[PDB]
Amino acid sequence: FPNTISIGGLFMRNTVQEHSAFRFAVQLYNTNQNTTEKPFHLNYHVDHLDSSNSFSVTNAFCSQFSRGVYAIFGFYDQMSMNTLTSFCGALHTSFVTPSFPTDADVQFVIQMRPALKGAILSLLSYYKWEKFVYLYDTERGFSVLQAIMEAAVQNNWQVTARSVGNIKDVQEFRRIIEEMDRRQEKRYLIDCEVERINTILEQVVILGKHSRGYHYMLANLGFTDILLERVMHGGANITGFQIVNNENPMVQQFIQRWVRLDEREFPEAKNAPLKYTSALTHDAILVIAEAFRYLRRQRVDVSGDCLANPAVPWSQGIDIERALKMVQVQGMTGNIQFDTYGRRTNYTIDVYEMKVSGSRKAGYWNEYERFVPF
Amino acid sequence: FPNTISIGGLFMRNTVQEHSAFRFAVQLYNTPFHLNYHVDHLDSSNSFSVTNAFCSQFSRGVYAIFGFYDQMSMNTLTSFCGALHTSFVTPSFPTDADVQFVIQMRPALKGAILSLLSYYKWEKFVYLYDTERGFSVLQAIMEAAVQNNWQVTARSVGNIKDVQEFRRIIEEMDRRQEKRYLIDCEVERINTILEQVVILGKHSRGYHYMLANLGFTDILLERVMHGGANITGFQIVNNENPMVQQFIQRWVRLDEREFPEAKNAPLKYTSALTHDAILVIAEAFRYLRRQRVDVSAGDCLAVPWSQGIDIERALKMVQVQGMTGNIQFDTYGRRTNYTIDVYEMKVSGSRKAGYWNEYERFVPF
Ligand SMILES: *[C@@H]1O[C@H](CO)[C@@H](O)[C@H](O)[C@H]1NC(C)=O
Ligand SMILES: *[C@@H]1O[C@H](CO)[C@@H](O)[C@H](O)[C@H]1NC(C)=O
Ligand SMILES: *[C@@H]1O[C@H](CO)[C@@H](O)[C@H](O)[C@H]1NC(C)=O
Repeated sequence: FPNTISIGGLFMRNTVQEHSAFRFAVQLYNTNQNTTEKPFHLNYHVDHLDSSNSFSVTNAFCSQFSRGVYAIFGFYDQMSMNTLTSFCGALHTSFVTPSFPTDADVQFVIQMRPALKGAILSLLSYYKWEKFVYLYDTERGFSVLQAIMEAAVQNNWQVTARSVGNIKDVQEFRRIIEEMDRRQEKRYLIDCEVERINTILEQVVILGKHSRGYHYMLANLGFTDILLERVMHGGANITGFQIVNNENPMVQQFIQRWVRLDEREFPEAKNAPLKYTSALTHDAILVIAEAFRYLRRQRVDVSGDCLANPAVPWSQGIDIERALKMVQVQGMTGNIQFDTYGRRTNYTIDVYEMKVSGSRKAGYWNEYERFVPF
Repeated sequence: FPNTISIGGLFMRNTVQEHSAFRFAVQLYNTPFHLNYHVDHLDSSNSFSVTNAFCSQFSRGVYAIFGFYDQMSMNTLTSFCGALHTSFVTPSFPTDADVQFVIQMRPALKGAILSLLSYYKWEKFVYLYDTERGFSVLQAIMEAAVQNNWQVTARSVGNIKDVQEFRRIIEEMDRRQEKRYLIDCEVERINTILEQVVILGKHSRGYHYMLANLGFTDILLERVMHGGANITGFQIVNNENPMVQQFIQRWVRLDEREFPEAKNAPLKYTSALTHDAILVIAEAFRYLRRQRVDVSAGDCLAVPWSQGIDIERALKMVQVQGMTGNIQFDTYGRRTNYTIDVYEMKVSGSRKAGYWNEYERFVPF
């Protein structure tokens, strides 16, 4: 078994804090000092990529693959996801990612980020929403959208659904709200990127009269980076979701070390709160470390060109993929386990409610117990 | 400008007749550039064989790919075309979301369905659906039910695997006094439902079935029609169109060994769209030649990229009259300015009850 295990890191725009977390988590692994916990050294090579440019993506990918990385940690968005996941699959290279989990059932992709679909439906059922607005963009896939629409027609809900991902003129957000008023809409499910939730909540405020008696369910694990203070001061109900428990001892010990870090070597550590994707980035290193300690323990002998059409041995990379998907470890995002398609399984999503009465953790959700209120 | 234009053909399960229509439409065009193609068959049950199919076609160096997707292979196939700038031309269901580099031969059906629910003043009905043609119709029904305060009882039936279970759903709907059905399912599944409607008895007279599927001519609705039920269907092929008759006349005369499904089954509308795709392709490449764009190979992961923009634009710019009527596309590759014919079959008889287009909406005769 090699002394050093090298991995790739594919980063994009606006993954600066995650890149620092990736660097800090790898460092933490390397320091120590425990023979059993650190039986090899973890190296990496990092490329930045412009997802808007396909050659930029395949280029970054081939660079890594052709250095002989044992795995690639990385990000994708809607433009690059298919290229990136399809090539990892064709080349049998394990891709570990905090990005939105793929709609398709795919191989060689370890998805650090848990599905939100189950938790949202359980909560809609809990609140008994049978009439509501659903504002959505498509940056995290079509899985929530399709489940909502099917639930709506099957359950006789009245869902007014509006796509808002292509909106650039913030005025348009205003008009849509006014249009929702004509249907006496008080309840909004917002399935959008954080940045876009922020823009919508700013318009609700600028517009006025859309806080008291309103309820906004924010379908995004990035709950902590959402700016909702002004909406909350107006009387609104807000529901959100998180997978990082600030009371968790592991989250705590990570945070204490993390906020001391220098802003030049680790940008975004001191000037912004820890994004949940930075926690998922940390936990990815735990998963990788654990997978590879396992392979080492089994005396596995870990074994081309960046080309699709020419072949690829069937059993290649299978050993690593399995080792990654069989891990059960406790991280900053709780219990971490994967199913055969690399999806988080047996995970917990914490549910938060903000009301004029105050702000609190209102329960938790898991696949077996569904929503448990507290 | 090359004399020979090469295209790929990506064929699936249950596209035999379309494959024969493809080969024949190309032959007709060839018998001034010449059309070559290479076929790959595809299994969509893996996100893997899909990537493999597209990559093989891509490495041959084709100028466009004619082919099919299903709900499973759709995102991966169309995404590859968009990323590698290779135009995909297809009779498959039009994509729910706006995509680039996908020319969709098949027009949206939702406008026509809504226009007709209004014409009939349906306010309470059953909505049976599978998701094999996307969510576009389902979403438009959801929206319209809210907008007009409809009382829609909706059941998903795509996953039903025992035909007996369809009788059970129909009975439940009887307890709700349902007489009006909107069926948004594959043709095969529609045939199964109508067979269960018949077997059940007493569900013809008094009932009205609106069949949301452009494969109207493949629906077996004779027994149901003899019982007194109302049926409404939709088509995009006019069998009285000279061009359709001329194609058919030569097509039924092909030997069954080389052209399977021409003699033992009526032309599917998807086979007509397949013929129309060759029309669109031939016209697009006449444009590019006229523009003096030169179109004269590597691996998926390695200029024919730079030309893709122009090919895609030529395709989407064409206007041609085909077996499916006027053919034009918008910036997202969706049919535009198309006509849908509406057929109703009553106890009084069967007839084209009018046509629907985006501007006039439904125009009864
Ligand atoms: C907001 O929460 C309150 C407190 O439970 C609830 O009773 C009310 O119905 C909610 N508002 C809306 C619009 O649902
Ligand atoms: C899920 O995780 C819990 C807590 O980590 C663990 O004890 C249990 O083994 C897991 N359950 C299943 C069903 O895998
Ligand atoms: C069927 O057809 C006639 C129109 O000729 C119509 O009035 C009747 O209401 C329709 N039947 C049903 C069940 O809706």
